[PDB]
Amino acid sequence: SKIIFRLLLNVLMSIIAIISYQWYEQLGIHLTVAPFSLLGIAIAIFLGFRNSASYSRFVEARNLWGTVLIAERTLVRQLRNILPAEHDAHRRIVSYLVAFSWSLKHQLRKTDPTADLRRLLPEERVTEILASSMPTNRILLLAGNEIGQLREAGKLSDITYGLMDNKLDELAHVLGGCERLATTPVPFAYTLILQRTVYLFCTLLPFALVGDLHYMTPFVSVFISYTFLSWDSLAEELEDPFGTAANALPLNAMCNTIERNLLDMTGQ
Amino acid sequence: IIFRLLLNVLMSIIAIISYQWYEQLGIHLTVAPFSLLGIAIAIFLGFRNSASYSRFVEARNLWGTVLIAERTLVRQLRNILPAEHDAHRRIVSYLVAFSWSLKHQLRKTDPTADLRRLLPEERVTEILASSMPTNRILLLAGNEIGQLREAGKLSDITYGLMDNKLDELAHVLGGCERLATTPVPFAYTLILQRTVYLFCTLLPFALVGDLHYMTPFVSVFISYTFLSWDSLAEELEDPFGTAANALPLNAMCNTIERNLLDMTG
Amino acid sequence: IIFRLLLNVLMSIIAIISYQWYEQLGIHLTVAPFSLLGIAIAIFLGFRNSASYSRFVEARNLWGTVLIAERTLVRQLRNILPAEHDAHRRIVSYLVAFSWSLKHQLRKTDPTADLRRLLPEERVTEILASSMPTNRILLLAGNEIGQLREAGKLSDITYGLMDNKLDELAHVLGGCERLATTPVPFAYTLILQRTVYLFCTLLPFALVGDLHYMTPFVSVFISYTFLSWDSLAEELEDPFGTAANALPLNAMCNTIERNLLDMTGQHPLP
Amino acid sequence: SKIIFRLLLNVLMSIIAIISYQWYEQLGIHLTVAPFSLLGIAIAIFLGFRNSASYSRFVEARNLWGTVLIAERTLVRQLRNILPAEHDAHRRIVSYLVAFSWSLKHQLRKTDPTADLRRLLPEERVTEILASSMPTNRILLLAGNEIGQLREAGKLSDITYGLMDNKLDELAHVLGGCERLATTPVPFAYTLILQRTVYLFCTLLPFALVGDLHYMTPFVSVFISYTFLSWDSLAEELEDPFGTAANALPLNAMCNTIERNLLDMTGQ
Amino acid sequence: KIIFRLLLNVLMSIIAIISYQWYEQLGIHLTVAPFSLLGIAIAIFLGFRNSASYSRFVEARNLWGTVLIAERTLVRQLRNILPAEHDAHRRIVSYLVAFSWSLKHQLRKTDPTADLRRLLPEERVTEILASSMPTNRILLLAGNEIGQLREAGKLSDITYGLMDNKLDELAHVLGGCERLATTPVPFAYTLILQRTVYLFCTLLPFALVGDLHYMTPFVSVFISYTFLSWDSLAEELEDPFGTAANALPLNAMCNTIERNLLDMTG
Ligand SMILES: [Zn+2]
Ligand SMILES: [Zn+2]
Ligand SMILES: [Zn+2]
Ligand SMILES: [Zn+2]
Ligand SMILES: [Zn+2]
Ligand SMILES: [Zn+2]
Ligand SMILES: [Zn+2]
Ligand SMILES: [Zn+2]
Ligand SMILES: [Zn+2]
Repeated sequence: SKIIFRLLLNVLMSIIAIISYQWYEQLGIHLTVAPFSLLGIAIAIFLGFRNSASYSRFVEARNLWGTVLIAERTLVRQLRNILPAEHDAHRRIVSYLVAFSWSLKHQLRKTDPTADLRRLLPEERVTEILASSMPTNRILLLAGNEIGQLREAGKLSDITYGLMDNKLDELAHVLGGCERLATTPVPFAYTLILQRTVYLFCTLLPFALVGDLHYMTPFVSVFISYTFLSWDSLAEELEDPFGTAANALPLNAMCNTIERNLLDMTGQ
Repeated sequence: IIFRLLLNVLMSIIAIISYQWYEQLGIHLTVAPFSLLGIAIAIFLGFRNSASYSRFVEARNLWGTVLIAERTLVRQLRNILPAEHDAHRRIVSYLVAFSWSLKHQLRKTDPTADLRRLLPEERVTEILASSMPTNRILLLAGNEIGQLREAGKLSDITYGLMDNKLDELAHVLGGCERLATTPVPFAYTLILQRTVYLFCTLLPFALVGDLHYMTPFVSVFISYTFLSWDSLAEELEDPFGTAANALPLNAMCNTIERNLLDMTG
Repeated sequence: IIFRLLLNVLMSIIAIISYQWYEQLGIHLTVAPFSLLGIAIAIFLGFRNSASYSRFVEARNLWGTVLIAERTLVRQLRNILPAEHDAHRRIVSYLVAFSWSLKHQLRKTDPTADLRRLLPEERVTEILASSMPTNRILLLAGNEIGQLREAGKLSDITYGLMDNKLDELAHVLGGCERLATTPVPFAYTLILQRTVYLFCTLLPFALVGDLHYMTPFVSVFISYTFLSWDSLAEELEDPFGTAANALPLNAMCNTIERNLLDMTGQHPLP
Repeated sequence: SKIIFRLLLNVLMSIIAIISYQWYEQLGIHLTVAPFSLLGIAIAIFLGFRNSASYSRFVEARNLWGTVLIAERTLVRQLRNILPAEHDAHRRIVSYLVAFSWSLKHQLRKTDPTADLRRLLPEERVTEILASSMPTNRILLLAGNEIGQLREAGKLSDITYGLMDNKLDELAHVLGGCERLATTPVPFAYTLILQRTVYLFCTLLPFALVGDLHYMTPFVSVFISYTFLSWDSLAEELEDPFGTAANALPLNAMCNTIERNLLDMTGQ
Repeated sequence: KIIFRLLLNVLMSIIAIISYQWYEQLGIHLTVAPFSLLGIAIAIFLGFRNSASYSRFVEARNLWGTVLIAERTLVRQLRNILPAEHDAHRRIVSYLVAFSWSLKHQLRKTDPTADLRRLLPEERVTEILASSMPTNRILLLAGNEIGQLREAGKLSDITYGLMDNKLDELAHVLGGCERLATTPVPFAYTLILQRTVYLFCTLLPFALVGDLHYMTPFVSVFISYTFLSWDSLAEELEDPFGTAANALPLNAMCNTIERNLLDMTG
């Protein structure tokens, strides 16, 4: 990664620090570790408070997608527990439930849900989902019609309707939550203040080290840079929880984890 | 944007051109007390920086709940009362006015323009004549829900479902007004911001013996770190304000209007 | 409060004048042990300040819920029973009296005058004849909701909607009583106040070795930083007091009163 | 208490450090303070993260006993608004709610609740309570029958039963929480490491302080030891809030405030 | 203290003594200032890691505590609404106990076959085990048992709705217990911190032999053992559903759950 390919830049700066210092006493400039000890601790504190604030954003993103699996489990569970014979209406409500997660992933992955929506639904309902400015929310609205048309039919009482209605709210905070994380990210004034302070601290660190470390400088400076640049790279992976990176959320595999449950909850 | 930190560069350079009075007026300023003082300050600045971010998160979570609540509320009307679009455009218009009137209550601005756009003048005067306009709007939306209670159009259960989502909006109002009135006492932030700069200006006075001519480079680089982690924390304690890293409340109310209006049909 | 640092400059002034003799018993004082000691204090002073702030937030969070619960409860009355405006003015007074007695319960004041202002004396005398007066108000307001259920005006469902709004008010009482009756760091705060005062006074004795006569200039600045972070750290753990304390419940207790009265129509123009 | 001994033992090691200071400079060992700042700060960092772990557990312990206070209030209040005349059932559910608080306090103090059960309940029901595994859970089950025997007879609707039922679950989440705070203690595999890292640092610090401060080490070493030894000893009572510590929860007084409240809602 | 690598920290300390004197050449020197700053920088990051992992341990305990509480209240509501239908009692309890055990086997990745055959008929064990997420098949079967009491007219939908809210408390745990064991913090950080902690502990004695020649092995381990310990706790708290009996005793909680529901009948 860019961390590792720029961890090399301080090694030459350390040897540059070694090969310099010969005109230092003429100019009259000296660089010790005491100001960088103060500065380094101040940076490591701010990097730590920035990392734990980022970790919660990773946890909050993780909890919202975990609730989807919980809500749809119980919703299909309640449909097979209150209306066990309406297995014709089971697979319709399920199909909307499957479309929401995929449309959620494609809405958070900024891709095209057209291909995945036609797989589960007749084309009539796919464009109806695509006709609104928020297709996922149209699915929640569409899921209500399959639940709502059963209310006036006398199959579910108004309480049994409200109890299943209370399971779309758990689903509704997820869409409203995942949409909220990607539009209000951690204020960029944060990562830029740390990467501007970490990189500039890492480059000027060997200039403070060879006055006390002499030739052992490149070994120590890189080990301190590696610690900061790795601790900083953690903040860069927590900011993309819905992306395609090598170490992100496997949302394609998580939509798969949700689909195999509901389909085994009805038929196969 | 900066606190003219260049003045510490002059304060660092002043120590250099004064350093000629080093042993004559008998001054020693070492790094250990300023390291102790500086580490203690960066420790105290770290706990405040995360604390302001938390106030920022609570405001965004409340505004996200607003988008979710009105999302679900307009949805519940479309599943139980599929034909009652005469009451939709009234309940929706009240819900949209709630968001705009809330933002103007937190910005201490005038909500007159946005209310006349969505509601009739006769009821706009009804809203503006009260000491709590948002709760009066939420109260007005309840009348449109209450007039739907009637006797048999919505069951006794079904009213409670919409009542259980108007209170979700009310816990937002009680919080957002609480965040805009419950901050750190404006005498404890003041003692903290003035302590950082006093460490910031006297830091080069102690760094000359160590960093002779390299003093302004480190003094500014430590100034930049301390003055930034403190000045950004001053942007997050008022997420309803006009700061850079503030909540762009204009665009969230705009996103809610485009949501409900796309739900009308 | 302020002269503690003037005592600290004097400790430096004494430290300056009591160090030319600093050889009686062979003794030297360095800054490194006080850096470790000071950094450990800044770690512990930082963790103690965060605990006080949290109880301050819960005091605002619980008192913020007071505004919401009484709003939602009174608003619920104007959407289901808009014509029974006679029962509005009774529940409101209880909700207004609940907040006032809630403020009066935690400040250890006499709620008689504000209860005589808002309630008839028969309910004032019975409430003041109880030790837990606030819990009686929600119970008295609960009968107002129960009598509307027993008469046929509120269904078994709709009663439960308003009962869940008196419970939000009931969870407020038990929490505000919990923060004000068990401020747990009881008597153990002086782990820092006795250490900071002792650290700040012995600091110039360790600083006058490096900073000779310039010691008070730094000595007050490090003492000012620790003792100000300390006086702030114990101002927030009592979010119901006077002086600089940032909770002014009277303006919040009045605002809930003026809100429900403005939600019921108490400013008519003839 | 057991930190004044370590402080008295820490003063004695400093006097040994002075009278041995002349012995170990020939032995061929030298001791500076610089590792002890890193080690002490590393310990001072760990004492801060552990104190936050104990303090959070104490607040949760206090909140559960506040929740018992609130839930039984609402349950007694909900009973006085739906069945206000059923005072034959008032003193029965109140006694169950009161016995619940006491039996829980005896369950966390690991004593025998028989004595307070004969005071509040009929003796035959004391035999029934003691014949179960969890005595507290048997009490709330008894409170449910008094609500349950009122529903099937026609006095409580299916809805109004749930309104009071939703307040016994609030009491049940307390029992499992109070059970979790006790049955699942904070991970104490480090408390012994904190006994071993702090005292060995506190005792060996004056051996490193006698290098710079000659006679002033016992004055300084205690000020560093007392500050270190205080922050750890405070963490030892806050992680055990159901015991008989000086900061512990005075559970005796909480049951009294709960009983005197519920008794004040029943005409006394 | 099972760290055999803490003894490995001692060996370079004597090497540091025999080398400090043998290789001052070419200017390379190791002083204490960079490793003190670096050590504090690590101790800051190790503290933020333990509390983040510690919360993962706490969240794991609450999920199993909610399982204990949820099954309690569900049984409480049934003996207060249907005290006479004890023929149906012996069925639901077995599912909740089978759910409790099957959840522990799902997080421990062990075999629940015997645990289900003790409680359920072979035909229903074949139905549960011949499917994905057997715990959810148990809760779905437990839901079927509640639906038949509404369809029987024995439970109103209101009292049914009172009980339905308790299958979600168990389902939010299952979906929650699935979350803690499947997506922890990325491993690419576990090793870079294990490579940063162990490499810092081994390179410390080369930096300690300044004026600390003979006292080096005593301090290096006391700092390394202290560092190697505070990191090792975060490695047990990050996997609270793992093999470590000192992490979570699911056997002691699943049995404690069994002892309660079985104690309402004997
Ligand atoms: Zn089916
Ligand atoms: Zn419409
Ligand atoms: Zn509310
Ligand atoms: Zn009215
Ligand atoms: Zn409650
Ligand atoms: Zn009574
Ligand atoms: Zn529960
Ligand atoms: Zn039975
Ligand atoms: Zn749920």
